[PDB]
Amino acid sequence: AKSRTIGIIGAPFSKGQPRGGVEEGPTVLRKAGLLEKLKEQECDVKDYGDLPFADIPNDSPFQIVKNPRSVGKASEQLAGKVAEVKKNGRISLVLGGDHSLAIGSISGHARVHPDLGVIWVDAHTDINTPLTTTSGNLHGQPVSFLLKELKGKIPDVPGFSWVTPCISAKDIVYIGLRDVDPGEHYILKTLGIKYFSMTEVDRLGIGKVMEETLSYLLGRKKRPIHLSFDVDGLDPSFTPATGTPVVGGLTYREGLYITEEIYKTGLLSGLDIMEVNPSLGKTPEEVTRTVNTAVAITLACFGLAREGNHKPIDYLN
Amino acid sequence: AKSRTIGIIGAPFSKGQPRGGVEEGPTVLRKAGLLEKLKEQECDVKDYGDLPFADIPNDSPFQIVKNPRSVGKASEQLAGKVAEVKKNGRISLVLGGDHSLAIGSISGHARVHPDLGVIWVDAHTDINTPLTTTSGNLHGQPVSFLLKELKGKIPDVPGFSWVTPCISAKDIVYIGLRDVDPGEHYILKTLGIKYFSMTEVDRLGIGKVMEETLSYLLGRKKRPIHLSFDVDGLDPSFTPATGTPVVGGLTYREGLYITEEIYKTGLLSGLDIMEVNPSLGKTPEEVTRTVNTAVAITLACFGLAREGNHKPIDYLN
Amino acid sequence: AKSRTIGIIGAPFSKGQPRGGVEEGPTVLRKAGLLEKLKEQECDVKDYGDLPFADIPNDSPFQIVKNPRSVGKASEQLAGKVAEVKKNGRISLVLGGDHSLAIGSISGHARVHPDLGVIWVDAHTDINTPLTTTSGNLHGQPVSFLLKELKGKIPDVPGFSWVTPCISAKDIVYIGLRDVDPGEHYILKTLGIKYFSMTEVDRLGIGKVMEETLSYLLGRKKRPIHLSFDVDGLDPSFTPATGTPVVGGLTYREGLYITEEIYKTGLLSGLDIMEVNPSLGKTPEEVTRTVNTAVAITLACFGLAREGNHKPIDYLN
Ligand SMILES: CC(C)[C@H](N)C(=O)N[C@H]1CN[C@H](C(=O)O)[C@@H]1CCC[B-](O)(O)O
Ligand SMILES: CC(C)[C@H](N)C(=O)N[C@H]1CN[C@H](C(=O)O)[C@@H]1CCC[B-](O)(O)O
Ligand SMILES: CC(C)[C@H](N)C(=O)N[C@H]1CN[C@H](C(=O)O)[C@@H]1CCC[B-](O)(O)O
Ligand SMILES: [Mn+2]
Ligand SMILES: [Mn+2]
Ligand SMILES: [Mn+2]
Ligand SMILES: [Mn+2]
Ligand SMILES: [Mn+2]
Ligand SMILES: [Mn+2]
Repeated sequence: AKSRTIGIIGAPFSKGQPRGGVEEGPTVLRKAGLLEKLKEQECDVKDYGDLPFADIPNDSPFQIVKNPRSVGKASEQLAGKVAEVKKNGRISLVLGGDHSLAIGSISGHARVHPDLGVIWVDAHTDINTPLTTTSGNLHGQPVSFLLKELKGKIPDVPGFSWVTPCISAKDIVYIGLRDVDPGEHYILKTLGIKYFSMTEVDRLGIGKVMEETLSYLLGRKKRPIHLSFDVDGLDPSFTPATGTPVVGGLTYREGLYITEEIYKTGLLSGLDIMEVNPSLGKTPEEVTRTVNTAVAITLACFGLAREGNHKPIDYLN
Repeated sequence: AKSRTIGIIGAPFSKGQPRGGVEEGPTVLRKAGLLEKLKEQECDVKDYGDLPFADIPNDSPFQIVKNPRSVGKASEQLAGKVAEVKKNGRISLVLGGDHSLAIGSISGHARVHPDLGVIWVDAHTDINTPLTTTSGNLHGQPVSFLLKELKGKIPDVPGFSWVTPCISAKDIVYIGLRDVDPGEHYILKTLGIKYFSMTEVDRLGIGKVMEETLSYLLGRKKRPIHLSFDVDGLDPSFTPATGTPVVGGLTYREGLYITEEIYKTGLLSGLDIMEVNPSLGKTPEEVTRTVNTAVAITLACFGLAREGNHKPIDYLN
Repeated sequence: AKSRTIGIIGAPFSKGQPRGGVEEGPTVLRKAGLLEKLKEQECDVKDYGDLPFADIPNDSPFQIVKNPRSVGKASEQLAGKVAEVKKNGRISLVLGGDHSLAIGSISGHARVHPDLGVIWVDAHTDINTPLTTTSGNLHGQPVSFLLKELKGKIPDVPGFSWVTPCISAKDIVYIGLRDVDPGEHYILKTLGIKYFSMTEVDRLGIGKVMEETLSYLLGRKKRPIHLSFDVDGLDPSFTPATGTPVVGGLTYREGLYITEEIYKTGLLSGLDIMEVNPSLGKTPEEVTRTVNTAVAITLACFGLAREGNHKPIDYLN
């Protein structure tokens, strides 16, 4: 089935943030047996390999923005590979890597499927501009590089001249927000972006959260879905090996319920598993708890259900 | 008082699964002060003691099925004992022991109350037939031998000639499911059994789940309730000392909610507190934590309310 | 803004309970920088200092009730200070210290706003009378002294002659109950007090709980809200450094949600952050976790939101 036809793309990229380790994410995600687990799940899996991200020397900053040419080049590379995978009729599966790679993942996917809607699972909005940022870390800026309404609010940053915003403020729903900067909050409310912060999840329950997300995005017509999943969207008790953890997050059950309901539409076309840093777990156990949760989240996207699954045969015969 | 009249049966049996220790379940639950705690709770308790399950040497496998004569005879003796407690006008309380004992518990309970309904709290369906099973472990097969619709699918297993299925597929509700075999999922779906996996609990909340379960079983007519509670039904962060643990389980509150709501019906008639294994704790605290959650679930079954309880006396005078 | 205009009162008092260390609650909340964090949240903050409690010699018990003159004078002192804060148009924020201080907190607030409505977030009802108590601890008795309907059921207790019951049994809503003494449960039933125990929280979800809480208190017209927050209302996984912890409490998320909802009304006029004991944490991290949780609870009451916040300026210019 098309909802089970996958194309793996590794992205060993870390320069979108200061913490070293997130680049090892795809290697650690593969050592868990991801291809194998999906193969047994009736999935047509193809490994497109790990992208060759060349070391760019003398990458001087753009104002407060760090490693611009490196982040722009990586996403540009990913945009071509994601675009190739989509023309091959496969669901793109990006294994990050920092959340800056989403500029490339969504842009590549939008070239083949421009009518796509985004579900951004994160504790963060990642909507800072090279002008609103306080840190200068580009992994907290990808949404601003992708929005059409934010054209002219983004300057000529070195390495991102290839960029052309491919989504409108209406084509994106946030889930799990609990750490939004003032600049980001001003962008969120003025653009009238649809979001479900932790407050909304507590009020409604993940069931109604999903009901409204899928209705708002897929109501009028059936359209491709791109799920960009920051592991920090879930509570640190489930994913501690991550760069920017925030308490009071989405539970393991909620994360599985989000990814189950998205499979159940059969409209998933793109997937991002981002911010898994194996060098940041306090114990080796906290590391495997993050990797196992990330694996479990991905499997649910492609059909693995808690009620169970079976093949189309008579088990009683 | 009918809902607070109890007959305790210790069922120290382990041969339905491969790990030693579960037979100590009746010991550790008693040492916790369960009996005394039930009497403090205005309960009329009788302890029928522990069943002696005389050694069955010469108990070779039936295909891949391990210890069939031992599992068969322990359930048969438990069936006689449960029926006896039921004649004496008491709610039967089986302290296990592995979940294969449920064949005895439900058969014995049904011998006296053939109109009973089953609420099965577990991560697993335990509905593999001796032919769909890959493990050969009988603790994952109790429901198959009890379901009337599966007659002609259960072969002639030594030790089980006494079994006559007593529950129709329409008379059972599963709660807590998250690890179901392909063969089991096919059975579940083809026979149209009412279930609420972890997906449904996430979707509706435990509030609607219990309202639906009690309306589903008692809507047509008020009948006796048999609750078979597997401790692995609750999350291993609450019940870690258990042989088959699965992450993303029922919370402490959710578990007390299910039992508090079953209590209020006033119709509880049979109770099974299965799979506590005090030798499967990684630390001594994990053991106490398991036994304590088990005892707290039990006390809610017989009247303990979180809002409080009071005697019909004037506390102000 | 009126809802971000605060009067800080420290109450370093522990004689309402037997466990030493709760008097250091004002010290640790201040050290965690609560006042500095409030001013960064656009709050008008005046510091009224930490109340000096004169050590009373020959404090003979009244029956089983320990230190009545000490508890009685400390509430008498706080009642004065709160009235003073209320008179100068500020929201009184009391940093405790044991929960007996709510006698003085609420009495003081009702002297200036006699139409106040009380939300009591706690694992306990604290409604024991000096005669229904078996512990003799006054931190488990403040609601009995404040309720009008119990006048005649409270005898002449030394240190409390200045007390005049100021609220009706219908002017209070409990959230989080799971540990209620029989006499307290009796009073709860006979006086028809509105409550959401953990049972109602599990049944309805914190959304419906907050809808019904504000609707019940504010339905007829806007009235001022007094929130009495005992850290033990939350689960000991989030607030361990406390005197009377109980399993199955409100989550970190549900706590934030209650407070975010109260702030949104713009009617918070009285607040008590109670029962933090920095000497009761097993590790130094248990102490910081409690304190950080208490800090976050106080921040939500004065505007801090999980969807984000911002100054009324243009961030894109
Ligand atoms: C908790 C604080 C100290 C921390 N700086 C933190 O989380 N902050 C977030 C929110 N805005 C920051 C930025 O713009 O640099 C951070 C972005 C995170 C990017 B993401 O892909 O991991 O979602
Ligand atoms: C997760 C996998 C590895 C594990 N073997 C596991 O839990 N599997 C379940 C599902 N079916 C298996 C069987 O037939 O043996 C197991 C039975 C569990 C029985 B019960 O009474 O404890 O519910
Ligand atoms: C769990 C049991 C053993 C324990 N004695 C416990 O918590 N019990 C509660 C209920 N009534 C007791 C009393 O009257 O002393 C306790 C009051 C707690 C006051 B509070 O401010 O912290 O809410
Ligand atoms: Mn992100
Ligand atoms: Mn994030
Ligand atoms: Mn079981
Ligand atoms: Mn089980
Ligand atoms: Mn309390
Ligand atoms: Mn209290």
